Amino acid sequence: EKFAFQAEVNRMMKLIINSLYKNKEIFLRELISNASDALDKIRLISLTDENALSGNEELTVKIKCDKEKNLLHVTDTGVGMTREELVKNLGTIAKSFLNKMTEAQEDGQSTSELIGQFGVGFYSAFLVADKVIVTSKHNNDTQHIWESDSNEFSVIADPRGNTLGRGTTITLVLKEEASDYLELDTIKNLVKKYSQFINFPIYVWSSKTVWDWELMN
Ligand SMILES: CN(C)c1ncnc2nc[nH]c12
Repeated sequence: EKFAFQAEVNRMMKLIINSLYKNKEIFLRELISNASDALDKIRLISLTDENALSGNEELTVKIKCDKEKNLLHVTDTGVGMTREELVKNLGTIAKSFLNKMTEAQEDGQSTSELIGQFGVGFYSAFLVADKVIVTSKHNNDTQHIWESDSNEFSVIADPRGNTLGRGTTITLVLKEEASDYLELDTIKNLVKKYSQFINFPIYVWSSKTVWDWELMN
């Protein structure tokens, strides 16, 4: 159940952290960017599979804050990940760079748009999270759970059964010095800055006292 990151992924994580060390808020931009790519992925698949959305009819990205439990949730109803995809897509490299990141970093150029361009921004979550939990269900597999603290990662079958229907949930156990992102006004502002150009609706579980979703894009 326990795996070690591929060495190249260990290096990529450090390069992404050092590049976005001064602008940690970018992690939420990438999580949104990733959630869109997953939704964009299942929508293309729906053009060829009439039952690709049977597990879940909505195509949304929903965000929840839990100040009491110190958690931040980013859920998308996209294509999702199988057990094998949780291990390979997150633990190794398998798409399409390291010299370019080093060259831009060594020659002192900016790389924020470079990480979001290749879609490796998932690891920027470790800028604000002590642990990253990924719950995902793919139409061709059962719902699994992926956990990591940047030192290793594990995958287990979700004992709660099929809860998501289809999609992924990125759960971040925010650090002690990242509780600023537990407040609502800061999250809603950050979400709106990065979710305008996403072709899918973005909801945030806010309060007013009753609670409900709030559209941001
Ligand atoms: C992390 N990664 C590459 C992902 N793969 C598939 N669906 C996702 N939804 C959010 N991130 C996702």
